[PDB]
Amino acid sequence: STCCGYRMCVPC
Repeated sequence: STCCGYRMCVPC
């Protein structure tokens, strides 16, 4: 999944 967060990966 594409992570937009560095501290926490959230699928965009």
